[PDB]
Amino acid sequence: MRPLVATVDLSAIRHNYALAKRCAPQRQAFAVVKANAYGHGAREVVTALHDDADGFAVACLEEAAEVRALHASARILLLEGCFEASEYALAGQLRLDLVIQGAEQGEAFLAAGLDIPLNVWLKLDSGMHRLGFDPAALRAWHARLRSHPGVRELNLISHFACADERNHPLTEQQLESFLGLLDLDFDQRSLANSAAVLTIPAAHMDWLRPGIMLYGSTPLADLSAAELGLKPAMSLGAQLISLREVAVGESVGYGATWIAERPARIGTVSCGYADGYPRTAPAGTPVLVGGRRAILAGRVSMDMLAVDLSDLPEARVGDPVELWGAGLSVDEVARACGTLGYELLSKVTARVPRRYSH
Amino acid sequence: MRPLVATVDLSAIRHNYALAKRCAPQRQAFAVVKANAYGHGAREVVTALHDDADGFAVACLEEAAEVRALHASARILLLEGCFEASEYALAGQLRLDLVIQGAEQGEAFLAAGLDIPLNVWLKLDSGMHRLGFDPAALRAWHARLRSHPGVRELNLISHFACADERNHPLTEQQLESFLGLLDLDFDQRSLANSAAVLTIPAAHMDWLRPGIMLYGSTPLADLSAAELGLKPAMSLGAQLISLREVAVGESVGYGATWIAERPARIGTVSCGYADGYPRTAPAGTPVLVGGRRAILAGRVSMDMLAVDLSDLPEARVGDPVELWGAGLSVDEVARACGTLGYELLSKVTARVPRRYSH
Ligand SMILES: NCCCC[C@@H](N)C(=O)O
Ligand SMILES: NCCCC[C@@H](N)C(=O)O
Repeated sequence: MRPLVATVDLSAIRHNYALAKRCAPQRQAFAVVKANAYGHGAREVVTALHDDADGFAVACLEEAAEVRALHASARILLLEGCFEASEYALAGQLRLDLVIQGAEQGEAFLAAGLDIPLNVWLKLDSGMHRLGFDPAALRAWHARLRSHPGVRELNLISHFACADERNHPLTEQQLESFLGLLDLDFDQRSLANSAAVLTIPAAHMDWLRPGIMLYGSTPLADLSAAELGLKPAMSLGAQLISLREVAVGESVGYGATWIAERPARIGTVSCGYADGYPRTAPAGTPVLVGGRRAILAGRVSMDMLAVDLSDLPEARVGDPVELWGAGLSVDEVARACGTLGYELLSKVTARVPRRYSH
Repeated sequence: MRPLVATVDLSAIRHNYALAKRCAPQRQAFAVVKANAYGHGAREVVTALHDDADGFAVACLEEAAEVRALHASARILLLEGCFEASEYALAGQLRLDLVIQGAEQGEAFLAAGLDIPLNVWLKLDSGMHRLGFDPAALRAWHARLRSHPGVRELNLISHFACADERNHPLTEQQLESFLGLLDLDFDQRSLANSAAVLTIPAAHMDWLRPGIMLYGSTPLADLSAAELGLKPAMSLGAQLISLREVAVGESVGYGATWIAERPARIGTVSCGYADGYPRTAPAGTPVLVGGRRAILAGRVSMDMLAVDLSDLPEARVGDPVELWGAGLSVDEVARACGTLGYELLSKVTARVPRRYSH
């Protein structure tokens, strides 16, 4: 088989979830498992956290349906709520926690006429300015929904825009904006993402919403996952499929963007952008070969990648290549590529086989 | 359901394939369908090109097995050959065309001792400098393999590094390298990718290898798919799921990257980087709202994207959003994102449903 495997350490995820829990020991935490549990496998992640998780949060009904099929009783939150009229009936049947974040969505809920009472989370836009109500509108919808027969729990949710930064003004502003609604009778309040879980105890409220940290990728711009005690879940391992000698002045890969200055050893790796790796990953991007540090040379192809092995003379065809995992953080690779671990993990494509360990 | 669908026009692929064949009508053409037919769905693309295609080219044995399952007799080329010794027996069962690029791989084929002779394509490294033999080694391997009992067809293959550019020096070097071997007895010669199929008739040889052009994305740096008469295969459509008023000095999305300079109208779209969209898509990346041109505002998140709707007063929640397709070229969007159509197309993730048009 093509030597490229994503290994998922499930005990790391449980460890990381327990760690998030320890940040607010008397409180509750959603396991955010949207986008196929951030590329790790929603079915397997929900199974590993079946008893551990206070609840689950997802991006859509398709994902919610998948979680419910696996956990018959657990709390499942639709982070974006329902997208259309026909979803409400199914949401009722699967006993989902709903989000109302706009007027259209709120009017759709009212028009649905569901018999079964559900928990409804009203979304405050506290500065992100994408989804959510402004305070006046949320107050209006709190009034219309508090004593509604189909509402079991009326709750409050909002999201930080810059919680990853150690001291961005908007963070404190959002927190104070969230507290501007302390007067309204809410059954639950939720504010904290991974970054907030770890660094803003005042925002913990009732339900934490850790996503990225569960997978051993840092939510913070200034602290690494290793510094935070998070264990990496995904190991994307490949192999050296080719070794070449490249003479001075000769180029490597598309566009002839990499030119040898000295007699060079160039290794080809069984990983490309069709696997999820960034196409535009620059020269100098780290990679591990036989557990040793090396760097990218030349453009990343659809199915192949190239590395400079001029300083690794013992490296041979067949040697294991770690793109990211326990030895090289997905965050380090991501940053060198001008992006975040979020993206690298999310986009590991279907063609990449998944293994699961403990 | 979540309002995000990748609509694939299969008859556009048939059209683009016939256009590739018309570049060299007396010659044959491989339909390059690797990486799930560049995200378009290998099963459906191969079915559409079941009789049209002279043969198929893929990146690995797994992909080849899928193709053989659908077409019992078609020529299937493994572009990178077999990755390990144990693959050869299966490659033999599936009656695949093999590639030999390196000494290790060549030795593995020799050692395999297969039951049936197979077509063998020897790969010349003509300047790409990742895969393939130097001219001397290829001549040596030709001498070994020309009357070897396990070889049915002995062929020559190489691949351009800069055929996307108008007249790059390396393109001539690569062509001269290839031609310098044509004193040797070869059954088939293959050199031309999409770029070369359209612009380098001297590279046409016996078998063309069009990939990207099949899907209506330009392979060339300075001509567009429309100018080349290529019909776009994939249409990625979403919807406005939210619409907001944003005051001057207020920010949008993570990191507060986008700050409103006039009273702004801002819409949220049901597409994000976990769907395959580039996370780092900058401000000014084009989008269509109700068929009308508009630009991105704020960081792309995992499941959501934001657009500036200030100059489209009639835009409403529920309106269709074209991320790319027949209205807006995947090539234009990719150029704005500092990458190519290849990446955007082939990274559309499993959770984006594919619909096929008729
Ligand atoms: N980037 C262009 C797509 C073709 C890349 C080709 N060298 C491969 O990895 O299969
Ligand atoms: N980039 C962080 C991912 C979370 C973003 C969240 N707003 C969403 O799109 O669901």
